[PDB]
Amino acid sequence: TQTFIPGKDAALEDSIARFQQKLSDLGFQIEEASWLNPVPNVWSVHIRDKECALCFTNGKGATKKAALASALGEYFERLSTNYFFADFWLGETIANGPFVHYPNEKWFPLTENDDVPEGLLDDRLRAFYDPENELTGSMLIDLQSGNEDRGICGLPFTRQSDNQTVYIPMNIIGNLYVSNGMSAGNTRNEARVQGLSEVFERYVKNRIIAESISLPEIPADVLARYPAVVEAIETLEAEGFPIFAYDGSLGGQYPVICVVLFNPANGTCFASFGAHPDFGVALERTVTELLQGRGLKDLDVFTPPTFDDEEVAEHTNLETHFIDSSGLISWDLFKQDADYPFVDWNFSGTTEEEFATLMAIFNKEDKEVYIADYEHLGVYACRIIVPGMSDIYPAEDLWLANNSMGSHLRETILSLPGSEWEKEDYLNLIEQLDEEGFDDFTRVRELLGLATGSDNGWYTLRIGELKAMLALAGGDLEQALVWTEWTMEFNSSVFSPERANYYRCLQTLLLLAQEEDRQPLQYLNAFVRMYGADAVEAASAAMSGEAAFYGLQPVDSDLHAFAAHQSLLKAYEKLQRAKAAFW
Amino acid sequence: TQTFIPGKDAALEDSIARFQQKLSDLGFQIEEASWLNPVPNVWSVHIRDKECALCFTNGKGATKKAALASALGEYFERLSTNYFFADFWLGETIANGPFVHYPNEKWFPLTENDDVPEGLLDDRLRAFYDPENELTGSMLIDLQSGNEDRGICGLPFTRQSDNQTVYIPMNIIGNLYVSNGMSAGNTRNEARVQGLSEVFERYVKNRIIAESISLPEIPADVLARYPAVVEAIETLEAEGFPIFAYDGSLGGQYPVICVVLFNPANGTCFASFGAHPDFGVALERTVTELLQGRGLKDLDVFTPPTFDDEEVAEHTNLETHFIDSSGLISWDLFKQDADYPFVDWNFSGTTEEEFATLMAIFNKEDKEVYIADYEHLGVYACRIIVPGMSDIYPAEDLWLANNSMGSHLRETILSLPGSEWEKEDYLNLIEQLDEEGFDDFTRVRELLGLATGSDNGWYTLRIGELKAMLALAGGDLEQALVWTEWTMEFNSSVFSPERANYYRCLQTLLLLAQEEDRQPLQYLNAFVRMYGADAVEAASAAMSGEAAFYGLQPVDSDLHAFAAHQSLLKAYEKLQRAKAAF
Ligand SMILES: Nc1ncnc2c1ncn2[C@@H]1O[C@H](COP(=O)(O)O)[C@@H](O)[C@H]1O
Ligand SMILES: Nc1ncnc2c1ncn2[C@@H]1O[C@H](COP(=O)(O)O)[C@@H](O)[C@H]1O
Ligand SMILES: [Mg+2]
Ligand SMILES: [Mg+2]
Ligand SMILES: [Mg+2]
Ligand SMILES: [Mg+2]
Ligand SMILES: [Mg+2]
Ligand SMILES: [Mg+2]
Repeated sequence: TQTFIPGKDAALEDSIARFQQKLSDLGFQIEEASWLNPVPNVWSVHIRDKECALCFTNGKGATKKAALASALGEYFERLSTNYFFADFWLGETIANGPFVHYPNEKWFPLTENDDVPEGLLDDRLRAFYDPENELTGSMLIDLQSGNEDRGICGLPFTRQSDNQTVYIPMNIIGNLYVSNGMSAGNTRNEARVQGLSEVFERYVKNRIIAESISLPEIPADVLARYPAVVEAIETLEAEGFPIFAYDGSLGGQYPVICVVLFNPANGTCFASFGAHPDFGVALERTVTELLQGRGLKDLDVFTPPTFDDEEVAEHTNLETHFIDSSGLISWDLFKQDADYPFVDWNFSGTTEEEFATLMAIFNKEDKEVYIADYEHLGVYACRIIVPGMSDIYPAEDLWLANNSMGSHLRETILSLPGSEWEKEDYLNLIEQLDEEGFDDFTRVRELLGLATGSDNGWYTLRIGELKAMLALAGGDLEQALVWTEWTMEFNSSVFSPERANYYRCLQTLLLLAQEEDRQPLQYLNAFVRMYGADAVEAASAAMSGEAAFYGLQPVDSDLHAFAAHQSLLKAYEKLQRAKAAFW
Repeated sequence: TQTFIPGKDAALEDSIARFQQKLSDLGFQIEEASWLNPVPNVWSVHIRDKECALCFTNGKGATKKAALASALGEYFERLSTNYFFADFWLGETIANGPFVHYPNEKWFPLTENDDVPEGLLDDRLRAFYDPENELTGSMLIDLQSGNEDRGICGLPFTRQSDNQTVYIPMNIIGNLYVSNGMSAGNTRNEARVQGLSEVFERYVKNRIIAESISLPEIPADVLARYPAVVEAIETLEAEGFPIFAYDGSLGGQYPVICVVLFNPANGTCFASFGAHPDFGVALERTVTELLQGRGLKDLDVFTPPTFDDEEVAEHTNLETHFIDSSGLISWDLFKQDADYPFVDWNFSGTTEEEFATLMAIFNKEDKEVYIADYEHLGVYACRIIVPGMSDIYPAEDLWLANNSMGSHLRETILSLPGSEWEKEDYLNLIEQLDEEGFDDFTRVRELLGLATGSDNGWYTLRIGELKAMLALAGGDLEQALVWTEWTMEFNSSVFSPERANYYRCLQTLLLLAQEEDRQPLQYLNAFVRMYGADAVEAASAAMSGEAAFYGLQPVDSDLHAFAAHQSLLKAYEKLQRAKAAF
């Protein structure tokens, strides 16, 4: 059986078999973990690496096959772009090895005035990321390596207008574009059309949301051309979820559809977006995205619409929409009168024509397009950057919210368990954290790029809690109390029972230490009965300054102490081998 | 079969059969709803009136029979004292009828200077409740009648020192003593001993908690005398709950035990208290109270101990402990060194001797004891007041937290649905509520004494929400918005889905009304698809001022609009008949 769906350059069954066989060849054991089919003609599936819990993707589509091909395609997309590893430091060995990201990557050493080395970027890119000329080189060290001595790692992208290779720092790519504009496919142009369409989806989505645009409805006689989608919608409506199907082309300019679901049970809406040169493919994607990974009982996590236009335009609201679509939407979307008339648009053709048709729209926007091609995993994948259209985070984040900002503290923080510094050093580090302006809520593991696993204290450790630990090690019991209370107020819910119990104990002991007229020995039996001897022992050891870093095991520079991180590195090595062999 | 337990003047099976037969004779159909036996020698049971959801009690004891006799006894205690009705207005007919509470009640009309009429209370009681002489008569109108014209309803109690009848206003009783010191029993003295012991329990409990007293442990060789209790405690400890068994006699003065449970899973404690002249009976009650209505998975609702002395002593903390025992306990309770030595105390004997022994302790405290006797339901019951010992709430509450404080607004508020006042009258009522200083969080149904039932908007209506409704009826859409947001912030969780939906709709419309550059008709179709046509219609009708009191049905003066309240009155009429006949 061979099923050819609109817009794909191969049959579903062929894609599936091919992708499955290649994953296996590369040494990946991928399992399908759960399947959903919540309404007619809407499927989703979750797939994951049996040997690495951090690596998974999700599929979506109008049939079970289409969803599986989608999951597997996304798997190749994320593998090819190293995206599963993007939020992690990959250790000292990988950092100093032949190549960190790709064999054709280029390292640009830091300059003495700490300017951005000349061979990176190009003029338009410099003007777009750094209109102030305030970028330094040392801010652009990639999270994965953390290797300041080796310098700024740049990845090669082909500038489409003149076919020139341009090196864009991993740091800029990782922070500003994340997973937007990546793609994999049966062919080069199928993949590229999907990636370019994704750029349109998110860019136009952001305009629609941020500008509180009222969109025009897709007339019923147009929807009737796509009965599989009409069935899905009718079912949703029968199940108590009103659906609004909108043309998001903004007057026929962009190949974008918007579909909005209401949940009357809680007064909320959920706006989904999709793009493709073919109107029906775009419409379908939008609906299948809506329900991805959601049954009809999982539609309860969204937000009511609002009249507050400023809050809807806030870039953080657009970021939230990217992360989980639970951002704010203006009531103006659902106005009777649309700000653009409906257009029954069509940009469809062969995958070759579609690529040229979409590039013509970027050319007309006067927006340069940069494409990196990847074929080292035996499937075509790409990553497309369009500065000023495909960005997910604003360029100011390179200064304000850079994911490699805490690299320079990694070695120090990982050395704390078993450290034997002078008290003042521990207290000084508290001040350094404050002066460097880290949010107390930041997860240390995210700040340092650690796949800690779930069964130790690093998993849940936030800056605030670290400050508690440093206060204890440093002998400042008043600061210890402040940050121990903070810790419990904002984390007790996610601690294991053992760790929560330790913290109740420790807090009780710290409160007692502030009771000048009370004798600790009078309470000891009661403390032992409430908290257990072990916790009373550990907590007292923390208060003496002897073992303040409770539940934090020592961590080496290749993260051997974290089984989860080891599983991540083993997954990476599979990719490293593939890269070495392809280049 | 006949089972006699320590301290009771009749066999469990005799009490059970007797109490069951009498309830049936009086017209009450009582069912046993749920039974628990969470550890050995600890039982509890919940019983309720099949025809009135608001009437139920709970039993506890060391055996199933003992727990059933306890439930039924408590049933007679609460029926005899009218306590099931204590938080409700009983309507116009009852208010104006031959008698509201008892045939031997006395009504004292209000005076011209609004002093407290002379025949009420006695000199000591006046000095205790009103040391500054600031009590007025009009503040002592009983919640049940609300009948200011008829005056202050006083109930007769017998002062024990000289056997004189003294009339204590229902209002003072209801606000300050609640259910503390009531009792029923197989005999007059068995009941009275239980009631006096309860006064000791709660008075000593409050001292122990409020003063952060470290109590002494009951030595193991004493506990061994009561193996049924020891088995219960060992089981609890094996199940992961450390138990502290303390002597709470404060140096042998009072017949009180304290038992504390720790829940290490939570870091919390739960202190229980119990009293009786027999040390073993007191100990057992304390443990059986601990687990009443709780399985081993229901020990998760308590609070950690604290070092904050002031917060523990706060009277609101002691009130909380009375209401659900979830108040704060000082860590000092669990200190190694006790503030009193253990005393292996014993005040036991016959119920007659026990009554005299306990009265001797009150005589020594120089605390007068007042006792009302009730036998109109065919079972002896009593209610005992010991001013300065049995009080649950402080006398200042007669001024600051009086449960009849909102009676004068009842007629007005109940008339609001379907009312057709001028806008300004609605807004004026908002100001009146503010100026009278009612908390926005107060439930209107509690303020007015309404058994609303759970299926209408009166059930969940708080002052803040009433202000939203008045703002709408009065045409003030800015105030309407403020209080509509307050309403959802603090009540949406307990609204029915239909009511919550109505409030999301209304709030959306009130926000839209503040948007000067937006046209409402542009959003209508979206509003109908989100909220339904009915809610859009009801919310707009509220915003026009035409039907602002959404989900509040009109209420007549006999509360016919509330089925639940009708079921309450029918239960009360069964008691009225019994009273008249006795
Ligand atoms: N039938 C297919 N054959 C090959 N690749 C696919 C197919 N469907 C989706 N993909 C790729 O899988 C990823 C996720 O697909 P989607 O879930 O449709 O956004 C993207 O890289 C797609 O371009
Ligand atoms: N056999 C009995 N057992 C327990 N309580 C009884 C009995 N006969 C009457 N009572 C009364 O039952 C009510 C509640 O009992 P308790 O649950 O022990 O506090 C109190 O008013 C007791 O005085
Ligand atoms: Mg996807
Ligand atoms: Mg994608
Ligand atoms: Mg519209
Ligand atoms: Mg009870
Ligand atoms: Mg009682
Ligand atoms: Mg003690």
